[PDB]
Amino acid sequence: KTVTVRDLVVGEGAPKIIVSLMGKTITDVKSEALAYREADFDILEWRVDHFANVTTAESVLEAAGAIREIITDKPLLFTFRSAKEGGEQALTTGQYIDLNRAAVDSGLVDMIDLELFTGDDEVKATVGYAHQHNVAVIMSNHDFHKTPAAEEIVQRLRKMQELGADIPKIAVMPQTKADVLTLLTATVEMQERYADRPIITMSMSKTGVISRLAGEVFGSAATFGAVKKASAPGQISVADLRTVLTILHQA
Amino acid sequence: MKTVTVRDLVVGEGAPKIIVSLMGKTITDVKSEALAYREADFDILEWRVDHFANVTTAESVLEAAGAIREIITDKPLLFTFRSAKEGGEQALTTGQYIDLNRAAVDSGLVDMIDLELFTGDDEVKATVGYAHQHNVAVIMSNHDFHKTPAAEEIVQRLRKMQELGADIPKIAVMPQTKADVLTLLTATVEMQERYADRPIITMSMSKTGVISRLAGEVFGSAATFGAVKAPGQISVADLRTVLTILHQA
Ligand code: NI
Ligand code: NI
Ligand code: NI
Ligand code: NI
Ligand code: NI
Ligand code: NI
Repeated sequence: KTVTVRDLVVGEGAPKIIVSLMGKTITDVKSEALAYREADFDILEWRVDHFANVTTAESVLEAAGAIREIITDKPLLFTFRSAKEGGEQALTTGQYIDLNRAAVDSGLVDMIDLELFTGDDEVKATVGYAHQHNVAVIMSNHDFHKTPAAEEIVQRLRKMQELGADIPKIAVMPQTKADVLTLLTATVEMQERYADRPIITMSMSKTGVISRLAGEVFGSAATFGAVKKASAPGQISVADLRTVLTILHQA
Repeated sequence: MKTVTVRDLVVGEGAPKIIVSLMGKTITDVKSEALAYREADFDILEWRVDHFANVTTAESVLEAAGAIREIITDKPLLFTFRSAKEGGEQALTTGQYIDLNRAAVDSGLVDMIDLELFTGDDEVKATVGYAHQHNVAVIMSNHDFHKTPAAEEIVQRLRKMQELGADIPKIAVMPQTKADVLTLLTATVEMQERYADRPIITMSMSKTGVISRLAGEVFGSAATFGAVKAPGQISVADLRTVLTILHQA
């Protein structure tokens, strides 16, 4: 099974490239979007935790609108990354869900990211609200200190599917080289045992960069590129990423 | 830990090095291929002597070596007779194999010879000694074209290659599952972490195994293989491009 957002088909062919916009102010968001317009990527993620007036609903709504007017032909992924999971700032559970609910309502986003450990009830209800409006859900988990056991990585991805994720997503930190292989093993076992939709997996940092290139073989449907600055350690430039993915796709 | 220098090429340092394989049945074929490989971006030229027609006729093999040398003057040359049992075109007795390799050593035209791990300990060890006496380096190899042994066994083979005096142990295996590719990488990592005191080269074959040709800098493989122009085999140019991207990440 594949996932179609805007006109992009996730789940077939080469891995798709996601890039993240980080803007403090609306002026920053518009300027970064103008700089991104021509870059070669497939999905634009707006990292809303980097945005100053996240707690002000009209500011957020305006920002999304400015992005949508500059980048008109790419699916837009709305993502508030909690400090819990390596983000720039914390919000109460209630604020977090309401922010995502407001993003769904806006009619300006194609996807929203929901963290798996947010809470089962809330996540289930927010998934429901998103689908109610044809908004897809990337469900996510990040472990910035370590790489859990392969089996644990697999059960979290399986749990995302049960919660109704259109695309499960997991990012883990390697402490050793073997940790990178653990992440790839888990991706393969997930694909073999439970996957019925695209999934996205990655090992972070310089040591896991290989994981950001082999998804076509091991099973990850997308990968994060950098336009100038990485949104998580290990991202390489968008141009180099497309070059490598194409080469491997045709290998 | 050691690096291994062949001419001006330092193996075991920085980005993995690129090896290309030249195949020719006659001296005319050899010259044609050498000419075509001349301006391509690779590091070590491996001559698959097993493709050459009458290997028991020493002078012909030697005249072909000379030709490759005259056309490709800067790159290190690796002399490789890949035996029948490991994917090679033709049979030689152990004695013939050893004599061939010593002739290549004696010629002064080659920088390195390939000796198979499974050739026979006594024979291999003396020939390793003979190559070294002549400043010729040794890549000790095992190629399994149909399956991927268990990690413990891949590691055991690599350890033995070191025990036998290889300058550079080399193993190449065929995955039947994606897991097998990860097994080869796991073996590479355990060998680096725990027993390796010299450069090692490892590779999983086919399209599924491609990561293994790209990730040598992170996981521990000192060199990789590409085409001047086969599933999972990429061009020298594309391979240099990706290795550079990974190295500068
Ligand atoms: Ni295609
Ligand atoms: Ni509505
Ligand atoms: Ni360098
Ligand atoms: Ni002598
Ligand atoms: Ni066999
Ligand atoms: Ni080989």
